[PDB]
Amino acid sequence: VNSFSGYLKLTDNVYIKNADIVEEAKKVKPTVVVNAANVYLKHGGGVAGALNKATNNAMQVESDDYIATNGPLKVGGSCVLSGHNLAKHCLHVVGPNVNKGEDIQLLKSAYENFNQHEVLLAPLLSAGIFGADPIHSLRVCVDTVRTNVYLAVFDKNLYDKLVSSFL
Ligand SMILES: CC[C@@H](O)[C@H]1CCCN1c1ncnc2[nH]ccc12
Ligand SMILES: [Cl-]
Repeated sequence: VNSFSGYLKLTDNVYIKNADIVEEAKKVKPTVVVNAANVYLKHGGGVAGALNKATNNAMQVESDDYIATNGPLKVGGSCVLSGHNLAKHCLHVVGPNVNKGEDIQLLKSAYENFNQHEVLLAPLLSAGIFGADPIHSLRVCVDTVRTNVYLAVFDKNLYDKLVSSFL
């Protein structure tokens, strides 16, 4: 039993809700929140900008030190950093950016990072400004993640479309 509330069940392990991930994180304070990061951990907009803003820029300060030490992440890769005031940990995951020509096949690699954590609050990856189709991203999520994932979908119209077309 966990404290996530109001989710629709898609499969044994995947749950979905029309919600702002920032609000879900503040309310639930989960063990792991997933950020839809870029390789530079520059949290400018979308999920990352909103999460970082909610930490009063502490996420960005921590991230800049991470990059100065370790260099950029790989597309498809991840790192575990603090969740600040939103969660115990933040799993920063880089999906491919199709508007940059990056291989959409790397989206499966991105979701594989979720399997290192028993339970996560997450967005779909590679959608938003990363350019990919959210319907495809959900299929990859369901077919890749085996741990318990609670998906927060910001746009109500998209949520309704994802849950009406789900196979
Ligand atoms: C389908 C993927 C989409 O849901 C992602 C990509 C764009 C923004 N978005 C968000 N998701 C959840 N919570 C959010 N809070 C602020 C933004 C946001
Ligand atoms: Cl985004």
